Amino acid sequence: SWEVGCGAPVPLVKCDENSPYRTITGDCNNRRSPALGAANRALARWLPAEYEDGLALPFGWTQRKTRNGFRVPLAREVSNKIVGYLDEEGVLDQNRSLLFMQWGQIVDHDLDFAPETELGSNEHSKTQCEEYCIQGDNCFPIMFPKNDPKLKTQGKCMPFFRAGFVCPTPPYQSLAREQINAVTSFLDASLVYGSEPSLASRLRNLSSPLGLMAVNQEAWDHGLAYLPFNNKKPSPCEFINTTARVPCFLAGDFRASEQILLATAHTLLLREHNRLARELKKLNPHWNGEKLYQEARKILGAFIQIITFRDYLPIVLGSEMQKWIPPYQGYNNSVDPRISNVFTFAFRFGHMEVPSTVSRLDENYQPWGPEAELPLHTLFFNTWRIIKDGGIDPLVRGLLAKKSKLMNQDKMVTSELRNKLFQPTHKIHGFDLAAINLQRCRDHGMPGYNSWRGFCGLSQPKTLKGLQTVLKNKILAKKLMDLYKTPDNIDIWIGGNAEPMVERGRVGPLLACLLGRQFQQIRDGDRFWWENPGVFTEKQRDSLQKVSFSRLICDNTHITKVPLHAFQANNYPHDFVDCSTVDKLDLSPWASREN
Ligand code: HEM
Ligand SMILES: *[C@@H]1O[C@H](CO)[C@@H](O[C@@H]2O[C@H](CO)[C@@H](O[C@@H]3O[C@H](CO)[C@@H](O)[C@H](O)[C@@H]3O)[C@H](O)[C@H]2NC(C)=O)[C@H](O)[C@H]1NC(C)=O
Ligand SMILES: *[C@@H]1O[C@H](CO)[C@@H](O[C@@H]2O[C@H](CO)[C@@H](O[C@H]3O[C@H](CO)[C@@H](O)[C@H](O)[C@@H]3O)[C@H](O)[C@H]2NC(C)=O)[C@H](O)[C@H]1NC(C)=O
Ligand SMILES: *[C@@H]1O[C@H](CO)[C@@H](O[C@@H]2O[C@H](CO)[C@@H](O[C@H]3O[C@H](CO)[C@@H](O)[C@H](O)[C@@H]3O)[C@H](O)[C@H]2NC(C)=O)[C@H](O)[C@H]1NC(C)=O
Ligand SMILES: *[C@@H]1O[C@H](CO)[C@@H](O[C@H]2O[C@H](CO)[C@@H](O)[C@H](O)[C@H]2NC(C)=O)[C@H](O)[C@H]1NC(C)=O
Ligand SMILES: [Ca+2]
Repeated sequence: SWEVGCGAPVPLVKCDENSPYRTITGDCNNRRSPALGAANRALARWLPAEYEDGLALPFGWTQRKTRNGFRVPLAREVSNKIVGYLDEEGVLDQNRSLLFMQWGQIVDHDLDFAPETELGSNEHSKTQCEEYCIQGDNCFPIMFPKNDPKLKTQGKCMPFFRAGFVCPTPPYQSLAREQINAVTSFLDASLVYGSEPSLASRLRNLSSPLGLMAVNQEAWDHGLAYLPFNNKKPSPCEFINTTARVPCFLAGDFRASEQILLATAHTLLLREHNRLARELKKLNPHWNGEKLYQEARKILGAFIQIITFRDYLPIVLGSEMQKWIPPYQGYNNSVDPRISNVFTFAFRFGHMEVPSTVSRLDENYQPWGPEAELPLHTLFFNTWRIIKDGGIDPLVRGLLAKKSKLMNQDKMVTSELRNKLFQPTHKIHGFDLAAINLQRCRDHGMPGYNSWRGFCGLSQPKTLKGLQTVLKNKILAKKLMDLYKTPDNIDIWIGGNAEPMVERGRVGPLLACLLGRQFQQIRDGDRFWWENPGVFTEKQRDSLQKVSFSRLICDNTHITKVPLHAFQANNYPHDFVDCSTVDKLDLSPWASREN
């Protein structure tokens, strides 16, 4: 007897239904189906979940339970044998700036977050999990395979805690397990403003009727603002350097300080808000704080949607853009906003675009200081390098002048992420993002590689030879078969990323399809999509079609030399122009007048 729906977390909201602005939680976007796309609800399922016991257990959880007749290789084993590489020479992307990779994480953070199980309120089950590699309940450690170097130095496994699921955080069983999406599915700047009420209201500066976002009161960037500091027992950022004592930042999204270039882009967007809110007071001295806040917030979301859809997607996707994301024909309330569960893994193609180093550049876009270039892995949860070493201006230049890493079937994920990842409660710079991606692929009950090739109307290889043909790599196909034994068993993250990139894109056909369908949905299914008639006026959409990431930098930094097209590889000074040459955002259409 099928069910209409599940009822634990949700004190329900009324909906204004006259309302102009999006809610903070995403609720009320779809009038006939309120909760669609709202934070803290189940990630949507495009295909039924596939677990080892049909309900919630991990393929690979029980030694004896095979997937289609074969054991399901250890995540860290797939990582070692396939994902890793030694030589960082030549892996750079000749036609994608480092911003390409960065916007990707930004957009991704705007769309989805599946935390680990809230059941962690003064327990040792985390330390027991950590210490003796005892699998049980939500502790699902990543076991090291034999001959794994980390055995000589780290122990027998790597922490890992299953994702939050719906209708509790403790006991459940009776139907298939569904993981939670803690942020709104809409492209709406929830990473800047937040997805709950605590949080939004508290990022805000309410002492002054100007609708500013609260800023750091304890540090300045040559007169420019920094996000406020955070508040936890264990701040990660402090932990990585106990002498410096610099806290992580407080943003609408939780992960803001995971890495220094992500905190940088966050710092960037928070300035755009206050800049808009300030130019909005100058233009409208009567508008109160909430009106300034909400209309700045409106505009910021529109900027994110445009840079993403106009500049970003066309070059992830390439020749498949026009197959999945056609010209926008208007708000369609029949579409499902919801970020699917598989998309949260598909969008992880970004992990293969992160290079091994990050640079600080000075005004002439030459090395800044004596330790200009830094090992990626020393910048996890690193805020001190920003506050007490130059601000964001040198880092933003590197985002423009340096390049992204290029996905390469023989060099997938840099060791800075594959062996040196820092996670916020554990002590070492010794984790593996690729192994975690795979373990999480199964924690979430993802169907295999062929289930998705089928979903996308693509062939489903059954033999080495077939897979060779699809991967266009004999040796990669070989290692996969040796590891998984049937194309059927290949985890979607790695199978999806094993495919050669499409014409003029950076993902293969399978991911082009998975990503292409989702972005089409979050656009068409948004009542507040910026280009939907009503949302913005006649002259309002005209001023907005002029925004660019180059202008965002120009207005929120003291940089004055930027590329016109920030996402392609840009070389200084030839590919760089002066800020005066770049179109500004004309706020004149926001003018309401009265008597
Ligand atoms: C450090 C990390 C990064 C940079 C140095 C980084 C970068 C990205 C980019 C460039 C992405 C897409 C364009 C992207 C996507 C998603 N990530 Fe990733 N990422 C770093 C680290 C992490 C870690 C840690 C996680 C959590 C892993 C887990 O399963 O526990 C992570 C996840 C994701 C993810 C799913 C988010 C969610 O929906 O839960 C992406 C879409 N990344 N990252
Ligand atoms: C919320 O908004 C208020 C008002 O904008 C913020 O206070 C204002 O902050 C500015 C810059 O931080 C201050 O300007 C200058 O202060 C320095 C040193 O304190 C001084 O040398 C100058 O005289 C100059 O005024 C200013 O004091 C202050 N303005 C007012 C009217 O109070 C406040 O910081 C914001 N709160 C948060 C949490 O962001
Ligand atoms: C480096 O990458 C550049 C971006 O991927 C690429 O330039 C792009 O060329 C394509 C091919 O005509 C154009 O495609 C876009 O055309 C217009 C946009 O002007 C849109 O209406 C279409 O939907 C489509 O997205 C672009 O004009 C152009 N990209 C940009 C941002 O201008 C270069 O060819 C690459 N450089 C090298 C040396 O290979
Ligand atoms: C933890 O953070 C420390 C900062 O709180 C950092 O120490 C600082 O490192 C800088 C280099 O970035 C040193 O400054 C350099 O340049 C200045 C120029 O004025 C010179 O005075 C110095 O001789 C030096 O060449 C600072 O000396 C130093 N500051 C302090 C208070 O020690 C640590 O390196 C960080 N440790 C880790 C593990 O990240
Ligand atoms: C709004 O969105 C829906 C998607 O849910 C679109 O739907 C359709 O396209 C076909 C028209 O050629 C219809 O025959 C199908 O019923 C439908 N397909 C799917 C997957 O829904 C369509 O653009 C809009 N729907 C309506 C009713 O206008
Ligand atoms: Ca969102």
